[PDB]
Formats: sequence, structure tokens, C-alpha cells
Amino acid sequence: RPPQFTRAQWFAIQHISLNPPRCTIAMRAINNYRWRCKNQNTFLRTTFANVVNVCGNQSIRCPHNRTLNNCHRSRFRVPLLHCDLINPGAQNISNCRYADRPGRRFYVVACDNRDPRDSPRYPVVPVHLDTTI
Ligand SMILES: CC(C)O[C@H]1O[C@H](COS(=O)(=O)O)[C@@H](O[C@@H]2O[C@@H](C(=O)O)[C@@H](O[C@H]3O[C@H](COS(=O)(=O)O)[C@@H](O)[C@H](O)[C@H]3NS(=O)(=O)O)[C@H](O)[C@H]2OS(=O)(=O)O)[C@H](O)[C@H]1NS(=O)(=O)O
Repeated sequence: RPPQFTRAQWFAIQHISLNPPRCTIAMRAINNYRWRCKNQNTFLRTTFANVVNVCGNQSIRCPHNRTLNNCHRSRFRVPLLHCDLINPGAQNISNCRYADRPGRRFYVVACDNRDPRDSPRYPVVPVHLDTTI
């Protein structure tokens, strides 16, 4: 487990977001938790349940993937949001400033085992993000 969640929940908390808030808020889930503001982020308007199914679609492979050789793409499209740091010179939350960018595309994810103390029902769960199309 990561310091405050499982890998699979932490992955969801960053990127899986069926009914989000606006970007100035949505970004806080890392930009107010990490030592600097990240410039760009992506937030898929889907359910974790679909993403657990996407870690049971046929196995493909991704750009930065050699330590598992396994990722997958979604079989039909979903809505999303993207966010954008409007002045790259902010490094902290007293000055970092953003705006919204909604969209509908497929997505690409990597995946690994369950957690000893959470939701055993599913042997393999998502855990990272590569791109959207
Ligand atoms: C295992 C753990 C440490 O990894 C998780 O957290 C790190 C940050 O580490 S930290 O929390 O311990 O401090 C996350 O990596 C940071 O986010 C990336 C992201 O893609 O979200 C990086 O983004 C930059 O590069 C992207 C290109 O890579 S690609 O998308 O894979 O092709 C760009 O598209 C993106 O715009 C850009 N953002 S930036 O602000 O301009 O840099 C970023 O490099 C990285 O931070 S850094 O300190 O390493 O530079 C992991 O994503 C995360 N893995 S997770 O647990 O699976 O989610």
C-alpha cells in the first residue's frame, strides 16, 4: 500500500472520476499533496468496475512498459476531463492557476494483482495510465 491508500484506490483517486468538480479543485488531489504543481492532468468520466473489466481485455504493450509487458485499451469510448496549468512559472498553490478541457476518447491502462486487505473478489486491478485517443 501507498502511505494513505491501496495502489488501485490511489490510481482511481487521481484518474477515474465519473462526476468531477472544476479543474482548480480537481488538481488539488496531487498539486496540494506533492512538492510542486504538475502542469497537466487527465480524469476519465467512468466507473472503476469498467476499468477492472479492462484488466481482463486482451493483453497489449505500451511505450514505458518493460517491467511487466502488459497494458490494455478500453473496448468502447468514455467521456473525460483534462486540466491545464495556465502559467508554468507557479510552483506552489498560492499562485498555480488552471482551466478546464472536456473530451470523449478511449484510454490505456496497466494493471496488477489485488491487495491482501481489500476487495478480493477481483484477482487483477488497474494501477497506471499511458494515454487517450
Ligand atoms: C510509483 C509512484 C512514485 O508513482 C506515482 O507518482 C509519481 C510522482 O511521484 S511522487 O508522487 O512520489 O512525487 C507520478 O509521476 C509524475 O506524473 C507523471 C504523469 O504522467 O502524470 C509525469 O507527467 C509528466 O510526463 C508526462 C509524460 O509521460 S507519459 O504520460 O507517461 O507519457 C506528461 O504528459 C505530463 O504532462 C508531465 N507533467 S509535468 O508536470 O509537466 O511533469 C511526471 O513526470 C511525474 O513526476 S516526476 O516527479 O517524476 O517528474 C506517477 O504517475 C505515479 N504512478 S501511479 O502511482 O501509478 O499513478
